[PDB]
Amino acid sequence: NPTYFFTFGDSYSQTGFSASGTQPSASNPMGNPDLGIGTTTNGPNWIGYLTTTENASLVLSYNLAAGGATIDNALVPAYPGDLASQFRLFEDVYADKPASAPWSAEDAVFGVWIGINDIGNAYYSTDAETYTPKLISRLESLVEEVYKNGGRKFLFLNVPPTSRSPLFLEQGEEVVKQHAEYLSVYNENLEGMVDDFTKKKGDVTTVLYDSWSFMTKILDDPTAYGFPDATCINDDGTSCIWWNNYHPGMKYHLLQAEDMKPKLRKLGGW
Repeated sequence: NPTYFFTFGDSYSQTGFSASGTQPSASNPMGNPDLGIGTTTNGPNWIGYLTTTENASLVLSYNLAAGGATIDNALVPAYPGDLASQFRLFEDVYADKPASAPWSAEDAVFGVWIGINDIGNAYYSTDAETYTPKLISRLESLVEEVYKNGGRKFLFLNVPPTSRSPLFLEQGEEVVKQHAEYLSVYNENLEGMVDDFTKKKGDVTTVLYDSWSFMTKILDDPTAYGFPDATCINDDGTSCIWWNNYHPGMKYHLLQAEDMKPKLRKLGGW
């Protein structure tokens, strides 16, 4: 019996999935495009690995993540396909449980990885303590739409240390520090929201995955993971942590998915 894994996020999660493309099936769990296409990793990303390599049973991936996305263009704007628009695509196509995706509370998992671009664009112009609650409140209201549709199993990934990507390192240590301090406040408020939502609903199963600590461990000791250093870039996706100056490669994504597997057992597909 399948797990319907609906995901929402940005370039760390995009795969190029179209709602008018081939839809997920047991013979083709990613639907479209082929596994390993459309990512920022040179191969599968964490969603492709969770769906096809770390899965304990059948997982069907409906991946709505879009490059450059922020939470809501009424807050920090960037690209048309913000997280709000991804929830709107879900509402239009899958929320009503069509025969192509006949999900239920017991077998649907909703995964969200967002915040990299909100922080990347607003860390120097806004006050973290008072602005990040507005971003997190909007994320919560989007999650509530899916809850109202009947969703009950949720996966949230906190924001990883993009402060230490080559793109940010090149901007100088003070900028790395300002970005990192802002990001820490965002991640604390995300954790608080997930805990409050879990307690208040009482009938949900949630996982908050601390990607920040995992990636930080690798950046702090890269050779223990088979990477020569924490800063090199290689678009093969495996020689270095970084596939380009702002995105990690497929080797990192596989290590993350392997780290996530045990923490996702309670969600049903792992």
